[PDB]
Amino acid sequence: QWAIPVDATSPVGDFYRLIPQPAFQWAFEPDVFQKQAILHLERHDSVFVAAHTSAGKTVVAEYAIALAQKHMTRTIYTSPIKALSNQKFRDFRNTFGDVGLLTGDVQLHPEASCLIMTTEILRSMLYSGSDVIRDLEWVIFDEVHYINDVERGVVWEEVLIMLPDHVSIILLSATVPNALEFADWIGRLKRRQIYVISTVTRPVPLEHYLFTGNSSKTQGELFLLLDSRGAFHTKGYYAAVEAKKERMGPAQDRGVYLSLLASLRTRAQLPVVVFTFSRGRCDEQASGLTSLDLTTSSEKSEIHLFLQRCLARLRGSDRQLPQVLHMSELLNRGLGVHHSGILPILKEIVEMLFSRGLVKVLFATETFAMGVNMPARTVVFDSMRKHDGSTFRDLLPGEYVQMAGRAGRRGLDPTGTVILLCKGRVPEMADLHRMMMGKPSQLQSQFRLTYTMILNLLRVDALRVEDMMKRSFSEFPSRKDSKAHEQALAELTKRLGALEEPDMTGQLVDLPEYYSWGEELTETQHMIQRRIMESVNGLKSLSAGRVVVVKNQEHHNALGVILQVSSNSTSRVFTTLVLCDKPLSQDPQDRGPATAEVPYPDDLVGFKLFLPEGPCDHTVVKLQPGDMAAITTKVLRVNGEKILEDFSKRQQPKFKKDPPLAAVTTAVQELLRLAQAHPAGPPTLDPVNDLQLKDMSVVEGGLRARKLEELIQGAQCVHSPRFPAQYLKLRERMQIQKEMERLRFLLSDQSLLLLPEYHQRVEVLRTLGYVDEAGTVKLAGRVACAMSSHELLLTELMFDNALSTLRPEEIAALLSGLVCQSPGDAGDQLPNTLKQGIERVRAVAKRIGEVQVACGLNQTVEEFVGELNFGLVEVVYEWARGMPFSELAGLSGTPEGLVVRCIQRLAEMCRSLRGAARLVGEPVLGAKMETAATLLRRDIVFAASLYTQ
RNA sequence: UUUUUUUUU
Repeated sequence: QWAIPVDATSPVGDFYRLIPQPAFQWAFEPDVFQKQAILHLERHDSVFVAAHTSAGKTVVAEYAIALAQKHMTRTIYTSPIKALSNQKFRDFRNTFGDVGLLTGDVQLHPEASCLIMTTEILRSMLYSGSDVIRDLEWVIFDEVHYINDVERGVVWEEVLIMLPDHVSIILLSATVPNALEFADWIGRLKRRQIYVISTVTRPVPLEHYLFTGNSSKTQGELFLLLDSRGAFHTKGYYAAVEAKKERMGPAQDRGVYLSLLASLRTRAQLPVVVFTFSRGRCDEQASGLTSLDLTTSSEKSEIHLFLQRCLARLRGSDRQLPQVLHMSELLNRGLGVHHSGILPILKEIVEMLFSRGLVKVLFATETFAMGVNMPARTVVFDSMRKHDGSTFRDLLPGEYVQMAGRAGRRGLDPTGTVILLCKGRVPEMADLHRMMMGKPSQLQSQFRLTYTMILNLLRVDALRVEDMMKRSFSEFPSRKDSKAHEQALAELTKRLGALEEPDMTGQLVDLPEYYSWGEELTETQHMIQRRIMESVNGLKSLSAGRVVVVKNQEHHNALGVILQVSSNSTSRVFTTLVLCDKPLSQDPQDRGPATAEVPYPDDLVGFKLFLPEGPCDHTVVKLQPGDMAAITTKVLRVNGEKILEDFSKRQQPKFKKDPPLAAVTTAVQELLRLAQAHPAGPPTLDPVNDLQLKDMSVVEGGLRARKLEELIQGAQCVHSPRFPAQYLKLRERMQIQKEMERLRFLLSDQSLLLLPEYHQRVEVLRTLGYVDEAGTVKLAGRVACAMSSHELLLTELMFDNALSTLRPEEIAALLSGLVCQSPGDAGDQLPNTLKQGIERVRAVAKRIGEVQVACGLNQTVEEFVGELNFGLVEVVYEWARGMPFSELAGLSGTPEGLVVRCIQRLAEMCRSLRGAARLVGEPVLGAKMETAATLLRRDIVFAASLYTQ
């Protein structure tokens, strides 16, 4: 089975009869699904929790560590966000003993038994041994719905395969629908059974209101469009639209926010989290608001004392700059901002002052929605559309669920209200329906090949790269029933030894090739037949007065004339009068499966016109497009309406004995004479030479058919006495051979979709000097292995003598072009040396893109070289001399958070280069970069975290 | 006009 879907609610009745000494004891009672998850964690199973609220999963995520600390063993807790894995660090150090943390720069206590890591580091310490993996029991994958990401979903699937069998896995999730085809994949990729627990109905449910502006001075009206019972209320939506109708940027929005906070302050719904969707819009209304003073005296005193004790670590001028003062003023009134263009010390101050209720309004953004939990009372949105990938799209359902989920608090309020704040135009409830309710999202797999995996797998001998592709989740549906495919192959290989070898010497010489001619020609006509009904020109021909040949299990190439064409052009049902033999029977028991009709030449040229052996009766059948063998050229102007008013009238069981109508008799006699008048079927309405079409495929098909008919009309096998038996036996073996071939291909190695891209990348890799022939890593490959990003470009640049001959205060500016991810530009007040190094680096990028595009890869040289985005070179060059921050702030118009982030991101390459400069043997760039690194990190750019020390 | 991660030796 490999995946056990344990029932969420039914099984557990006795949680304390067994397990009477829980490894951890809370201050309240764990509910049913957490009881079941702990019940399965007791027996050393591997649960897959899928819950809503972040505080329901960490009861398991710390009971597993209480068990880990009880046994002296070790556990690795992995979270994707670098800032989310610090408050967890604080809570695990406060709750019990030693918990080490490892991130891009922090290495706090790398010897504990709760190392907290980002998965991109565990993927880096799986390629080597690292001697920690010998001691694990549990690996708590925290947020496992980042597989659906496009730029990091490959890490979780590179990790989940290489993990050995003895290491148990815990997968916390966010209630995705398709949990049973993923836990089954992990269950049968390893050989352990996996239990799935999924919950709904988070406590303290939430009412989704809608606030539309009116009488912005005091009046606030809230319309209910969703309730505690899931019932959609359209009445509120309608009320909103009329409310917008009677009335029919910053000065109005200020009154909108003062009306919202005026109707909110009258009640106790104070701790309100506004979600804005752009940092300029986020700080604009916070600047323009400018008078609330929502804070009393004692909380003002506590805020002031706390804020100076926390800020007084850093030096003097560094605590007096515009943002710090402005933010302190806002906090003094009780207002905060939490966007991504602010210093991390202020994101941290706002979050640590929001978890104790000393701030009342937060103009947060999605980073607060993901990186922390800290539940608040009332969440208010600000818009419906965001700008993700330059398409300025509408917000999709999965996100909304999370922010709405952090609306209710736990036992400090009855429920939680989520207020949407549509202001510009009507809410357009139609898309609100599928966004605000809807199955959250499936679980995809964004697997792709990078150079790092290829190098770190060629480096090792016992692992092959196609192994990783076969074990990949994007191959799971294909490779699901692999044991059944191989068993079918192995049990039909036995069957192959069975059939006798026939003798074709003489009259049977061309029997196999003839066989081939029979199938393909037939297939061709069907393709041509498809090219007949799919055409718009057939759609003009398809009308009353059309005779067709009908071919299905009931009618065997019986000639019919269509009475009418259905008005519904989707399901083409044709009421058509077709001649058939008068039924000389009423009992289905004499009818049985008969001999498989061998194709004779008389059967393979056109359609053998059936001549009824009995009297010429009629039927009127409701025909499909696929049941008609041919569209005949004849135009019989018969009037369908009277024939319908006669057949449908007569088809009363009581009216089966009506006298025939003249139109029916005339149609039957004319059809019968036409049946006699063509020896094997009249010519069809030619697709090209009669319908005036120009598709090449139909012309090749028609000429191939003509050549095959001429060839088939001379076969010698048709005259042999034992033609049918040997022939049918050959048919059976040929089908078995074809299905075996397809079966082996599906089990073969060419099935992998990305294999040609693997070959092309390997070839381009070997064209540079990184891998010898027959796939053995060379020295440049081993250099490019241990690199963070852009390994190829960095190692090629390092090996060449471009950078070697520059100043240490200039190499930082040269490397600043790889990291900024910001709108870029050139400079004016720059030395000459930087100004020629930029063309050299860009020329190297052009060379790399030209060797990339000259191998088979599809990435144009311009799109590859456009990743090089200089424009922080001057700022980093001035910063890495001793120049203080204020001049940097003045210099140019970019928010000082996206600059400080770039500076640590640069200090992590002038530290990931210590590993390659010490391995190639070039100790003078190492001795310049180990200076250029210690001269760049001195102050609030690299200020230590608050809840770290 | 979003967010975003890549230890040690």
